[PDB]
Amino acid sequence: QVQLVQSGTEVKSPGSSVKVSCKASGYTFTSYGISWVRQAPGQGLEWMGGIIPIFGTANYAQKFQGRVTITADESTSTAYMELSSLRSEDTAVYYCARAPGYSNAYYFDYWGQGTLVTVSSDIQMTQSPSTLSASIGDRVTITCRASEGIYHWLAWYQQKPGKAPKLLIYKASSLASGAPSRFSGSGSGTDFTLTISSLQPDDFATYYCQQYSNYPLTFGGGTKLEIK
Repeated sequence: QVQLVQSGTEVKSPGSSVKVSCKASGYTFTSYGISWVRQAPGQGLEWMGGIIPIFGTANYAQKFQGRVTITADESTSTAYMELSSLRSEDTAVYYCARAPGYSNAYYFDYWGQGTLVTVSSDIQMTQSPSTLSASIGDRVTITCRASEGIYHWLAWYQQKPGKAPKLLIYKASSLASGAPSRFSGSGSGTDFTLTISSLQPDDFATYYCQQYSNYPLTFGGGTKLEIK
């Protein structure tokens, strides 16, 4: 009964600013963090930053050069993301997500529905294959490779078209609450794999890996799993 309800679509002109809200319910707000991740074709999933409200500590991706401000109101269980001097390339779907930890360097167990915002050195994560066709009942294995050692600080997500990502695996091999047991994660260091035993019809989706070893938090390009 954890919910993250985001505000509506934002239609913007370049140079302007946008403030997005994320209303949380069903849990103790101060016990967790709220992060922001945007998604657009071409850049894929990109981390903006996060806030740990109880500590009032915020971390942002350096790329944004201070243009992003993340705040939180514990009185109303609401987090905000403000993005200044808007560019054409900031056009994306912006998600808020719960970081079930005490740090902004984490994985996200619950995601909001997303907010469309229209305008007008790091650890590289490489996923393979990019697309995969398979049949119901098959064993499928997906790879993720980090440009440097990340120990076991890797998470896997499932994303259905136009929906919020869903956490499947964290700590490289731990199964997320409510994720099907046919999903398993393996790896340590630089090479990781997600395996689905007995592919079900509900498993056709896009799969992403994410490191949370250090900042900036980075994601793979995704593996689209298709039928036949």
